Amino acid sequence: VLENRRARHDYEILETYEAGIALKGTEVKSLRAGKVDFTGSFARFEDGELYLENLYIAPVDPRRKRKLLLHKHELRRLLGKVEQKGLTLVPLKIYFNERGYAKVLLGLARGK
Ligand SMILES: [K+]
Repeated sequence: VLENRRARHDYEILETYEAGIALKGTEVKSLRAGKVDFTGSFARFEDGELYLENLYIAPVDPRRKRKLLLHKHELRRLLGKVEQKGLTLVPLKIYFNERGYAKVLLGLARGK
C-alpha cells in the first residue's frame, strides 16, 4: 500500500472516494515496486472522465494523465464536489485489490 504522507499531515481530509486506475505499459510493474511520487498530484474531470494528473510512476511519460474508473454510485457522490472553493481532490493511497485491480483512494483536501 502506497501512501501520500504529505496529504495526511498537511491537509484536513473531508469525504473520500475510491476509483480504479487505467494503467499502460510497465506502469503496473513500477507500482508493485512502490516507485511512485504523489507530489503535486490531483484529480479533475475532463470531457466526461475523471483523470489523475501529475502522479509520477518511475520508468511513456512518467507523469502522463491517467484515467480513473468510477462505478456509477461513486460518480454520483463525486459530481459537483470536485470544483469547490479551497478544496482539492487528491490521491491518498494506491493499492491493488484481490483481483489485481489498481485502486486509488481520493480525498477532498482542505488547507490545514
Ligand atoms: K507535513
